[PDB]
Amino acid sequence: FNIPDYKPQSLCQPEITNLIQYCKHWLTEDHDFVFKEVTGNNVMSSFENNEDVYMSRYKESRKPRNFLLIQGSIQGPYLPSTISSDQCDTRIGCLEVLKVHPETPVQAIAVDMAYKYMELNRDEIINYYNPRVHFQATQSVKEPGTFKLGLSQLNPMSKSILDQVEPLESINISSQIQQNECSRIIESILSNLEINVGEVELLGKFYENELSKYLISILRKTAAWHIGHLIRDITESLIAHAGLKRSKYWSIHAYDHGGVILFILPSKSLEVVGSYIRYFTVFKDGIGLIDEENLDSKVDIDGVQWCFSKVMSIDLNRLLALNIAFEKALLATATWFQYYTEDQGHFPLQHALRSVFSFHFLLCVSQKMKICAIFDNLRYLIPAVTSLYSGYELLIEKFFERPFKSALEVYLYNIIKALLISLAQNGVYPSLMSRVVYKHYRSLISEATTCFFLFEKGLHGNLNEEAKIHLETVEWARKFEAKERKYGDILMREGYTIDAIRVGDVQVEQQLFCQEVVELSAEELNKYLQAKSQVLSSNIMNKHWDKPYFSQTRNISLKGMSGALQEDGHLAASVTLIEAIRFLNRSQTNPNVIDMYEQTKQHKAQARIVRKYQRTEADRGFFITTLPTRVRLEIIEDYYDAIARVVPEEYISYKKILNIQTALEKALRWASGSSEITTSTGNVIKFKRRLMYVSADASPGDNSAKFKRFTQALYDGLSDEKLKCCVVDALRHVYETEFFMSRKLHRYIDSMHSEAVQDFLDFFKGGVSATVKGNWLQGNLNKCSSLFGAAVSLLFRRIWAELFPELECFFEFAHHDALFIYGYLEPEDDGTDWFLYVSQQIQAGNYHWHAVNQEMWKSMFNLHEHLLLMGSIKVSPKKTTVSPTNAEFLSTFFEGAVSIPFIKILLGSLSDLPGLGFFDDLAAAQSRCVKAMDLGASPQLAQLAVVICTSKVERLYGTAGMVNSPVAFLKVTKAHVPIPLGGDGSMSIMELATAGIGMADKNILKQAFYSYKHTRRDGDRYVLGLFKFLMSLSFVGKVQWKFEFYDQFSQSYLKSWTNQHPVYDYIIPRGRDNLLVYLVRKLNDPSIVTAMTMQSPLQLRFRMQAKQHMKVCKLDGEWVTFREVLAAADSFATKYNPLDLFNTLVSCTHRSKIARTFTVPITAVIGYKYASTVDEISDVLDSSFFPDSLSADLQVMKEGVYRELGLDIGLPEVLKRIAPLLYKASRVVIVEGNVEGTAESICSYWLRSMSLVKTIKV
RNA sequence: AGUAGUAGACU
Repeated sequence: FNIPDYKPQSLCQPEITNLIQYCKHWLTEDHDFVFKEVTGNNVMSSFENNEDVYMSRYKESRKPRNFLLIQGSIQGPYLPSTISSDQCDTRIGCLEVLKVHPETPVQAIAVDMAYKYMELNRDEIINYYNPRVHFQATQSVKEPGTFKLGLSQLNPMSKSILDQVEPLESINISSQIQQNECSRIIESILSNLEINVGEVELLGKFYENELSKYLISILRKTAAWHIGHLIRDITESLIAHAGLKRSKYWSIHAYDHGGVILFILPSKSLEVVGSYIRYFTVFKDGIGLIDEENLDSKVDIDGVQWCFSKVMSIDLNRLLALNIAFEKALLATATWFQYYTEDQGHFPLQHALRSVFSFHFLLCVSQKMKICAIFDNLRYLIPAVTSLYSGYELLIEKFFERPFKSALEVYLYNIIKALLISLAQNGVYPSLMSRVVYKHYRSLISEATTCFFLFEKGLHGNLNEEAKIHLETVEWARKFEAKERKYGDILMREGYTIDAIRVGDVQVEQQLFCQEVVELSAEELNKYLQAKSQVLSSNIMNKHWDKPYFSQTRNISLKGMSGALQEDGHLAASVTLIEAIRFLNRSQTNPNVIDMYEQTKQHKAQARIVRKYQRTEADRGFFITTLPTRVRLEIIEDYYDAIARVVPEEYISYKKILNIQTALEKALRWASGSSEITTSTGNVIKFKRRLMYVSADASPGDNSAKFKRFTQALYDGLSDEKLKCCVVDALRHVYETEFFMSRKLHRYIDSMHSEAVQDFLDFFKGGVSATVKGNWLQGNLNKCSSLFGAAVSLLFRRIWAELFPELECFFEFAHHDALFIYGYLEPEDDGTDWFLYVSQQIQAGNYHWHAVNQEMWKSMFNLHEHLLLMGSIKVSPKKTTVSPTNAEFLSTFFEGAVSIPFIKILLGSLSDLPGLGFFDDLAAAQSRCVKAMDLGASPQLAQLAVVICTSKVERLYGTAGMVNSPVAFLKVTKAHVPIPLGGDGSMSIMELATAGIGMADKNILKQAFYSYKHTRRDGDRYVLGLFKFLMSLSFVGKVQWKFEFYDQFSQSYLKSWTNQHPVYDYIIPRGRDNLLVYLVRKLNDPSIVTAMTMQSPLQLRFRMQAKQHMKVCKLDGEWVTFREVLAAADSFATKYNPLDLFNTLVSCTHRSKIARTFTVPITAVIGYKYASTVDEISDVLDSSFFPDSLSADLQVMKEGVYRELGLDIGLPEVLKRIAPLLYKASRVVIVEGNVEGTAESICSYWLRSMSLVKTIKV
């Protein structure tokens, strides 16, 4: 293992005095501070000046458009729908619709569908409402739930419905008339979802009786609650109809005693990409979600009025969004509840609480892109007007770069404008959705964060957001080429000098860097690295540059990689693992990272861009690169990671909130003392110490060639420079980058060149690829960039110390985002002796004391920003704030304090589950709620989320009396059923937060076993029989539910190899051939290829419609149902009769807040036992740090197992089973200010926080 | 007609 000798980077040993002289000249100049001061008049004026020049940008519209995705009403307290009530209500409703005289085509097709339903035969009405086992296809009813109407039986208007498959219009928001109208409409809706319709572990539950009273017992009565339970029914019917074989037919369902009818039209199925399900409703006008201007019509039928809504078309995303809408609104309102009680100190009153619930529900039902964009902008507008200086001018200017199509948008504009003006005018903090003033700032921003998270990800239009991601890369590449044809290639790759600045031919733009600044920044970082030479030499060795490639985890993953160039002109799209198996089938060795770089470097760095599907209003990047690109980036990030481990001010490679708040605490500690100065004559001038947080924010405009001169000048504590020159040669190869436009866009552009399309097509010069230079490629160089930023800030600190040595200032930072702290110095007294000192310095040559007389922190920021710009870093003038109190870093609101939003974690427990069974999804959903308990959510919220997500799962599978309700079959009570047999979850939060998830199963088994060992009773034998049936087919079994190189090894070969080499169940092979076999065994695993062939995560959650009755459980080599698995379970458990196998498996036994850590190699030891032949032992030795303490530590572990359990691993059956026990042995916890990192002081905090208003001692 | 958009789409 030798590194070849690459060419080093030429250097030019700079002088700090030259750049100090430049900075002195730069400070005696005219520089205006880029952030404006925040005044109420300036904010009102910005709203006026944007509002007046507004309507000339768009065309005025005549009516506000649609925003409700479904309309409906309720006669009273809703009762959910069974199959019998569906049939009777459908007959009632189609009798009522046949009395209509049709006019508008919706009425025509509703009358036709109802007529054909009332022609249905006596024996088809049976097969309409029939389970899909006894079902049998008849004349008009081919699927259960559908019928078959035909287009020869249709009124001429109905075929018009079937066949109906420059500036934008916008409501004038500058007009008080239209603002009053849209506000009146939305207040009518929101006022209508609040009417009191009327109602239809023991410690935690007694307190939860107090939360359930003050929350659920008030919100259980409202109209919004029952309408949410109704939308759930309508969406269950739509999801049923959206399958493949069903969607090609018609349907009619009815709800609420025949008060709401749902007509579903034939449509293309939702299993395929880009399809819709069209439908409409017919309903009695009354209490509901009604928007009367987007109803199709209203008729009068024997006195009562009926609303016919429009024909809606919905995608698969918004359908699941509306299916979970009740749960989302309820979870977000309970979140609001906790924040309010924490803030004010008691429970909210029922009037504001009901209005909050209704607002959340309306947002959950709209689900439009244009409202998501509004809340996206609002979370930036809120800190920009409560800060001292900020860029609110440009933010409010971007708030107006949209049309306001519907009426909910104009209503949102009004309430947002009022909130922003009232925030700038003024602690005191007005809420947005109620009439509540807050105390702390965190409550108000948390409210807007909660409203932003109610919107699903990916609401953007596909072919219009897929073109908007290529645009940024193309236009920054145009900028770079402009600079290259103006300055020449050498100044682009090498940088300018300070003499070029002051001659005046180069200016400090953004895609250009300074030679002196880069090298002197490296020199400051070097002065921090020269100290810890030992640890720095020992980190560069522990990255292992001679461990072979492909034998790391990351190089054999599931992450997507480009492949070889096709025929159409694009790249392939394989997976990391496929290209790992593809290289090894001609490599002939398993080479290491330097020898793969030496192997694959004549190829250029291809890349491709693929949407991240975020919720923010402009969707971002994510690149997919080839293998040679991934090699070079591996080399560079490994080097820079080893170096950046020992630098405290770099926060990428580095449990972030702990270190952040240590930095804040240090900085607040500096401003306790009081600096002062003695003058020439001996005047003693006293000063104060202030702080000024600059929450910075920002990167495609950034030359990647500054890193070469930064890398070559870094001290690393090595005996030579053969690795450094290889890192430089790797960086010299990521300069240029071929960029490929995706197939979707290339097709789309050909399905139609205006003006903005034609220049974009001229960039690619009539191909699919074009070269970019000096590109960052999203996060593929993050450790580099954050170390470079921290270096430049250190350079600034020393330069400020050497311009004003008299003044004992301060400085600190944090480069994830970024948070700079400036410890400036206030003259304290009112007397002019400070101004006289500034005079006495300003005549005596020191002209640069001109920028320090007044304000002064502005000059710290100006010089810091200029040095950062000389290193190509541009601080954003739009989303930066400046205030002497609050701060925001990497999505956490700091105030000195800490506050995580955590609502993302809850709203992810309802949406998106892995789809791997009942047990698997139950565990994932409950693990989300424990994780949200970690981050701020009090025991009762995580309890409510546990209850809700568990109920969602048991209804999504049917194990509740339903299709798979196991208590119909089994002789054990629901308490005693194991989990993976659809049993009761045995669910709590105060146990899952402390123990694990699979403890309760242990309990069930344990109970029977212990009862058995004392009584030999009968149902306990049955519990053991169920557990044995689980083990035949987690610390028990689980029921199983429902690619180029995928069979180079027949399955018997993989089984025989799995027996011959059972050490590899812990350890990745280092040789080639065991690796090729170990990797095909990783393919043929069908959990893995399940995770590859079902990549869009909506499809699997939606195919939980089919996965009910369908043959979806493995049993005896047969896909069967779920009911026959329970049949087989009861059979075996009543025919079972036996202990010590069971014994070896049972014998594993209001203040402000801060952030602590809760805590209750190894795999190489557990491999050392199964080490048998010489190759396997050499693999175990490579896999281990100190490879000769190993045979000691195993013995140390051995008796340790006998220490507290009572087992021997010198029996082979024991050690295969309790390997998870010894994997399992730091979840960060946002806990109050009087908590210590020991787990027994966090567990007391959780118990003390069971009551939100009353005190608890323990 | 719905989703979407100041980039021509889909049912």
